[PDB]
Amino acid sequence: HMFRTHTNGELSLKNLNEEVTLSGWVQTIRDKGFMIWIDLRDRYGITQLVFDQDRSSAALLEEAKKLGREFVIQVSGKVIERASKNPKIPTGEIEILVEKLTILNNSELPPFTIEDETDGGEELRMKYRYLDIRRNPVKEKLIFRHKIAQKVRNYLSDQGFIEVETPVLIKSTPEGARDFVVPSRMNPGQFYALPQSPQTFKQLLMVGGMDKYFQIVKCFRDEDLRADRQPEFTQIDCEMAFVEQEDVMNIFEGLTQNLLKDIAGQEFGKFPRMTFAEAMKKYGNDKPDIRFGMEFHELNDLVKGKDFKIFDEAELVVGINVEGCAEYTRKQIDELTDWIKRPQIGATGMVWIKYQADGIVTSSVNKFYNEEDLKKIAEEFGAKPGDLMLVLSGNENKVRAQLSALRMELGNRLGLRKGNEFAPLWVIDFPLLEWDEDTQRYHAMHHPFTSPKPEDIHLLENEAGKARANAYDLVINGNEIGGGSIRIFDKDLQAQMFSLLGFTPEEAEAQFGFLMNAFKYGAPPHGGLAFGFDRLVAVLDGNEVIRDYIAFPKNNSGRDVMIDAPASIANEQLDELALTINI
Amino acid sequence: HMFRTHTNGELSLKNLNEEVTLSGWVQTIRDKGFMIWIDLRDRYGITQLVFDQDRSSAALLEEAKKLGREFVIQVSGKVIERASKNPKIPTGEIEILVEKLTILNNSELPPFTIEDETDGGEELRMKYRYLDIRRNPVKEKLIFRHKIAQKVRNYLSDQGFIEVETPVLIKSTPEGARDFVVPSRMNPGQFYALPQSPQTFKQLLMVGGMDKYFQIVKCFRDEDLRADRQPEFTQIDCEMAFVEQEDVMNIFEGLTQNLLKDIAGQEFGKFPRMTFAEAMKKYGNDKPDIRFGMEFHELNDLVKGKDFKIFDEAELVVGINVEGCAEYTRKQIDELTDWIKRPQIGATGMVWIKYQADGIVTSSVNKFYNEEDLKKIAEEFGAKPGDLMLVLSGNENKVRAQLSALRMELGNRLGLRKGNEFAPLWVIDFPLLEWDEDTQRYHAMHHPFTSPKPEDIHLLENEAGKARANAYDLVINGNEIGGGSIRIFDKDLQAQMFSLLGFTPEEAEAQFGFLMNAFKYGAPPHGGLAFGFDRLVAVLDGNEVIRDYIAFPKNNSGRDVMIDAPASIANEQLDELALTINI
Repeated sequence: HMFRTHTNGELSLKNLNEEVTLSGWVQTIRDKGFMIWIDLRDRYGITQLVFDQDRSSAALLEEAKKLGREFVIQVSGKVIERASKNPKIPTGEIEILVEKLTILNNSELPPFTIEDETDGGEELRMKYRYLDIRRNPVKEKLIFRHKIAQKVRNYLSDQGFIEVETPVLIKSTPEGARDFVVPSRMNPGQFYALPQSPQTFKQLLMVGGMDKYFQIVKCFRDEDLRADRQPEFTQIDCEMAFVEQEDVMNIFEGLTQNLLKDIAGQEFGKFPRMTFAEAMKKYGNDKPDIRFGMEFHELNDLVKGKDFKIFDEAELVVGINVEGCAEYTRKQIDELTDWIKRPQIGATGMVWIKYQADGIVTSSVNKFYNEEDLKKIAEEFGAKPGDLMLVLSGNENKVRAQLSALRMELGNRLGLRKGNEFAPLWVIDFPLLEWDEDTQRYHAMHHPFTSPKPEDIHLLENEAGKARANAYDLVINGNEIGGGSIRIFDKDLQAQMFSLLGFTPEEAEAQFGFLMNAFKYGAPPHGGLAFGFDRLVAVLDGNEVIRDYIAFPKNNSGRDVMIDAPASIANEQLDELALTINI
Repeated sequence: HMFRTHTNGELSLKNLNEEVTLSGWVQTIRDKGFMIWIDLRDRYGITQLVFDQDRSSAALLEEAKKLGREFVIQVSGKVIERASKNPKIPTGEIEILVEKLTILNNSELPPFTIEDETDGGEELRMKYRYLDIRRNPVKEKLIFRHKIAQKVRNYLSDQGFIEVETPVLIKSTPEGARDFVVPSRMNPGQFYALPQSPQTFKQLLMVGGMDKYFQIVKCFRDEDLRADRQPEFTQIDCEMAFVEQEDVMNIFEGLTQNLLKDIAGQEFGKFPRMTFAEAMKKYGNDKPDIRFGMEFHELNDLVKGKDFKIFDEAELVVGINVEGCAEYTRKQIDELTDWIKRPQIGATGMVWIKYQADGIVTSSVNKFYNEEDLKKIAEEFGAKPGDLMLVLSGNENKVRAQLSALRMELGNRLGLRKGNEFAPLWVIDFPLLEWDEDTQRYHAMHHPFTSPKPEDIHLLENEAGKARANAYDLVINGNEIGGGSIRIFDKDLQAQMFSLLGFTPEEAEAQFGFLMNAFKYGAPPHGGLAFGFDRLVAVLDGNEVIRDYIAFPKNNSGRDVMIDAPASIANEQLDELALTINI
């Protein structure tokens, strides 16, 4: 039994009068008098079937009246022309005059409708995730994810990259984020860990002469699952030898351009680059969405010394110009003030300045600033009549994050963040170290093997606080897509970095000795980059929730609600592993 | 700055007189005082460097004399034409007259030679696997594995298969092969399992309408690791909807034809097919190597009834004709008799029949068989003067396995098994069930959801043991490459199969209820196939050892001797997992 001659999305008027066989799911049933119409579905599309006993038989209609939603059926019949074509679907010119029907599975009704806009809540859909996947918004995301993975692997293979599978059962490390562990039966009392990333092995592959490595690979981290955080997640992990920062960025810029061009139909030019300091100062974060304005303007010199204690005592006074919103009401302003006072944000208050359409600049602090003072502030913003400036103050890092949250929240609300617009950029020149004045300590901002920029190595002897890292982050639309760094290959530079970081030679060997010992047999210069694959696909699809790009995700407690994992195992398994559960 | 303008394998006479910069590992040093020659290596090849004393500073030559094997260096110099060309390597027309030298890493000597024929033993090489990977016999296998993976994904994607990542943290089941398990911190006393295969989820993807799914995917099994048995291993896992057995076979035959043509350079025709019964009878196994002869000939009628008790009492007398070996000496025959008497094989003895060069057939049992008796046996084999027939006897299944081992061993010894020769075939028509008298139930030989061939359904009522399965195995050169089966979608047939297998309804629900219940929402017909990827790559490369196609393998006890995993974890980790080691 051939089950089908065609898919349910490929027939058209060119197939008029052909005899065909189709199989699929009953998407919709329509009854008019004695005739029955059915939308037959598979992955490829919908084909309409018509049951008309006058042109078939009374027995066929008897069986067709038994059909329900999501029945799996097979039909044979003749392609005929519809009276009026449905222009919205590829097969909309034709319909199948059914002659034969076989019910393959008399399905129960689905617990929620199999439709783009379904009546099922999220928890019910995850319980029945295998039926959720039938729906176009989920099926299409899995297909799109597949297309990106193939494009990534073909592009990087063409560049000379070799895909290398690295082990999943590796060695557990005490420090850092929690490992998932795997008890060993053959080695009782001992464990493997699941990998946080291929970091150890990808560096060993550079020592091993592989030159250009990549892997699309699952990673595992047993951390708090907050927003869009899965215990297992997918990365594009890459490592290259004999490269400068510029080489790593150009290669992966080319890949990202390749993906964007295919997805958007537009070539993208050279990606803009910002230093860490520029991004923090202008946007209040190190992964900026540069598709819209509301850039930061610091106001200290214009506002201090005028008896407004809040601005006088703050380390930084900084604001944004919200264009066209000078007519915002008191309720709207208070709503924004309440929103930034939420503990999630932590702001203490907000100052507002209206550049009215009649040209008068007024504020919530007119007792301290006259019209000319306010006008100079509007001039600092380049604001125009009709604009609304919002001003926060506080500690430098704290208030930049608060203002950044407010900027992004306003960007969403005002419709300035569009899923079809893409602004990629690199953030570079992160500080290598961060100094604490009280304790006279440096703390590492990156992995201890991260190289200082070559031109900053001379700074390490006496001015280490001014050294930049040879590191780079790729950002799209305010989402961090990936990043990495150039690594140290000079044994003396590495020891000097460990000393600056507060490690004795013996402490450094205790935590990092395996790789350092391997490097002595001929590590080359090398650097790398890893993408968040889940996030990259979501962003390329104009989305910022990664959940539905994962076929079988977990909930916030790490549980698969569809198969009920994790769960208890048998006593004989525990015994054979030499484990007792603390009770 | 820049480490290289070119790789160490791409320069040639076309680059004559260009200034170039190269980096890599010092493969070989030849120092004759007035001139030093260095073979510089990277993944792409070797380029010869010349340090010419009379044309160089004294400092450059002094630095060249500091170089040792596997130093990482960078040089700049001029492409010049070799006086004595090396036709065997791509850069063999040229050499670099070095102007500048930088030691990037003054590597320690490797613990074994970085050469095709190395002086390192296997355990030392695995301890330093990252240095073993530098050698061409290992590097080339990893590159080859990457090439096969790419071809597989491109071929199946073009056929319409969608790659879907399935979870690694899944639910452990008490039955089946032993799971590796993962304790959950967030859900104390509960565990995940690592997947033996994507079995459950690939069926759910058919219920979910994905139609054609595949994955090159890691699998995990905590069973005895004998020879070439890794605790984690890679599969090509595939599943399709609305297919017949023939559909699944044609798709993956096409994939295999594509791979064979690309690697071996010859187009292959339709693959031969044997039933399980035919393979067992002709070759003594269900994964036969058909590239050479020595096919089995059963001899019961020709040997019984001549008062030779051993053959009289034997269930099966069967032999092979070893062409051209009639001059084997008594020591050689005794060696073969001893070899099959080893515990691995378990044979009790061996009879030989020589078709001598003078035309007389003689044997080791002339007391019972005359010249006419021996001649009838030679005719059954189609043996000719110069041939040696070897005959075993015993229980049907045990002696076929013994004779198959002898056949394969002789095939290797005689040079009949060539790595460059490929004979793929399918083995089909396996028995669906096997009867167990001890438990008074049938045993499934494949997945319990495997469907009987349609034409065998009538046998289930009374002769269930004669039913053939809708199942198929792909074999190449005596290696099982993969297999699968068509699944049941009729729940009443499924319930009948559970009864034959000895399950009460309540027991079948306890063990298979999750998929049974999911199928009620519209499982379609579906079938699948999984290949052993490690084995497929090895076989395509003419090898039968899979170890060196795995970048970082484990030893026979499941431990990675390079990083020394598994190992004990911290008491703080055990405590937060509520686990105690049984002392």
